[PDB]
Amino acid sequence: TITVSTPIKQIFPDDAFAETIKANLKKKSVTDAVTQNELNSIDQINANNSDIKSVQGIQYLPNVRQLNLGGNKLHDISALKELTNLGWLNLSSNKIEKLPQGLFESLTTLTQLNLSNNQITSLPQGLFESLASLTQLNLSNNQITSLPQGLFESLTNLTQLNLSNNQITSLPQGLFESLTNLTQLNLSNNQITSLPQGLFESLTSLTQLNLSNNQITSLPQGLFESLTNLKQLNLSGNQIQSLPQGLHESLTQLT
Repeated sequence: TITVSTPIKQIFPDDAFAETIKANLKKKSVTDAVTQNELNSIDQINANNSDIKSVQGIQYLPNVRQLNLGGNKLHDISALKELTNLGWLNLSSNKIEKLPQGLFESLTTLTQLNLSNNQITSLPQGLFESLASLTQLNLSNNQITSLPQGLFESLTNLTQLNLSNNQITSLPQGLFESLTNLTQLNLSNNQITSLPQGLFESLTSLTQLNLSNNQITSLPQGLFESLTNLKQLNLSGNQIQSLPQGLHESLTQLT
């Protein structure tokens, strides 16, 4: 909340981001002032690949529901904390190394979160506790080595989960227990050596499961039995028992 007309440059000190606001609000210059009513007018920002280093000032935009910030240089995203109306958040390909616990506490309307291709090495347990409405979560292409059991436990509405291209070596047995609506699970290109029986027991809605390019040498009996809506199972790039090409013939071969 500003209470006097204030230059865009001084609310958003980032020159790239100030320019972003300017073009958004149909202004002539970043030195032009803006009203809070004009800041309230912003529902969406599309600023991919614009060399943004800081979104300081974004806190003054209560109505943003869509935020494309992919391919910038963001290190600190603490300013996002009170953007209560956020629906889609793309923070892919930035410089994010860690996420403060409680960052997502107030973002109860968020449905899509893309944090892919950052530098994340770990996620606080309970980071996603309040995201009841999330349908899509992309954590691919980071540096993650492990996922705490409980990390996805509140995400009962999740439909897509991409954890591919990290360095994960194992998976807690109850990790996916809550995701009864999950349709797509990408675990490919990690370092997983084995899968615990029951890991996929709750995922009766799953259509596509990608486990390709890991370190798996065998698979426990009945691992995929509960997956009655499976349409695609990719196990290539591991070293397991010989299988026929095709979903139906591979399935019946391992059953």
